[PDB]
Amino acid sequence: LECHNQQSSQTPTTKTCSGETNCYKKWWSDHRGTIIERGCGCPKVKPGVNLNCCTTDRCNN
Repeated sequence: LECHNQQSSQTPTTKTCSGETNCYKKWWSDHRGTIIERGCGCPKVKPGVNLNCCTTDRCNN
């Protein structure tokens, strides 16, 4: 499984997961706007964070 792992609006990058069967994208806003974190797995998040856990290559851009 290949998942995006770049932050926010950075040029996209991916990593090849080593066991995981989800990718994730998590996002919320601060005083500057939207922050995005991306990687392998499907983590628990703090309430009020937006989360996508998806199951296909590069699904979390």
